[PDB]
Amino acid sequence: APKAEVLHWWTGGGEAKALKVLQDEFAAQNGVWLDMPVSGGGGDAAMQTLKARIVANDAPAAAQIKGPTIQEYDEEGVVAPYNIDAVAKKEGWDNLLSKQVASHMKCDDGKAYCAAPVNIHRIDWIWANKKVLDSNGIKMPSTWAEFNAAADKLQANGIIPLAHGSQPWQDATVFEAVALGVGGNDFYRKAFVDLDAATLGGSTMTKVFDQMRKLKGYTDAGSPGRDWNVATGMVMEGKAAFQIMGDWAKGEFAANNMAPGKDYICAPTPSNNGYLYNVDSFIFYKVKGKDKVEGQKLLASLMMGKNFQKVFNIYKGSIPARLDVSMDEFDMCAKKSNADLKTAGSKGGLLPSFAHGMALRLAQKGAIQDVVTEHFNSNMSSSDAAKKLAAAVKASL
Ligand SMILES: OC[C@H]1O[C@@H](O)[C@H](O)[C@@H](O)[C@H]1O
Repeated sequence: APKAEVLHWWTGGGEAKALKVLQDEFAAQNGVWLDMPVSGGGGDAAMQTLKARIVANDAPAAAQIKGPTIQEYDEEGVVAPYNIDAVAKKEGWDNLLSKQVASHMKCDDGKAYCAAPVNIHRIDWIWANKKVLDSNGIKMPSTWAEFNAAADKLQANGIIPLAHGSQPWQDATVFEAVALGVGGNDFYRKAFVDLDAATLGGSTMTKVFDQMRKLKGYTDAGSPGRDWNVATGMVMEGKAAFQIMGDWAKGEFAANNMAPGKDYICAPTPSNNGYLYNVDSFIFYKVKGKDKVEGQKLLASLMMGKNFQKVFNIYKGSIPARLDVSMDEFDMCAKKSNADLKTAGSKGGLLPSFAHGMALRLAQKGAIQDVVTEHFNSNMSSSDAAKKLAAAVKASL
């Protein structure tokens, strides 16, 4: 009987509802799922539990993982042999995924698939409670200046403008979206892809921290330590106007029967045809036993299934990684995501989220998040923040 231990951080809400599609498909194929959930938004907690399980030679069969962390484990030598690469080849994953997604999924210097992608999340979203914006005569903002004007108006009317939880990854999520709009595509690429010292520490970055300082004043006293899905719930219930968060938030809206255009408004954060992508993927470790290897090969195949990725993503709030899945049954926000992905692609605006593990190894992600969260939760000047950011990145290299 095919078996797999699966380590992930999808422990409630729209996340669990989407995961259930995969768990149900696996059991239907007589697969035995050993659940290994590790609660913690953005997966930093999962990454700590995973790391300790590997260093202890107790690798799970499959683990939720992002981008360069895949290759980091590969370089450890804990992944090969690449038993799922045979699945990938037979099914022609190379013609079903974008060059960029495909490259993320490979081990052995780009030669063998060792992880399966299920989706593409987008980071650069604003979610708004529609009755709140209508009640206050506010149009969904398209610029930070429109957002700040709207936030002042809502605050003066006694409404929390921005529902947010201040945890390091969650502060970084807002930050990266802000950076893309305040600085632009090349700036974002230079800072978080190239790690250009001048760009990190310079005047455009200062302006990013200026906008972070504004956003802090729009949050509420319960923010520190708050989980992201609590913040989404605040918008859902009209206890706050806005949330700036990836489209896993749309998993919550959908799971509570709210619809874009009727109960809430989804609009990208300001950018110049930018798109910040995030691919949930599962790596398959070197594991002992033929039943576990059959588990891995079965999971890989299911995760890349055509119908699966349609259904999973409708619930999850993301769009399919698979290039040939019909977007037709998806909502307005997912279609905007798909469209903007194609549009950003051609303009050089399609960029990896760093806060969600696609741009950078965890060491570089950690270094940045820690400075961002320190600025956000203190009275640090924007200049000082940018100087500290550049230095922490530099020291992390
Ligand atoms: O925890 C909130 C989100 O964290 C992301 O990094 C992950 O890719 C999403 O699937 C969702 O789980």
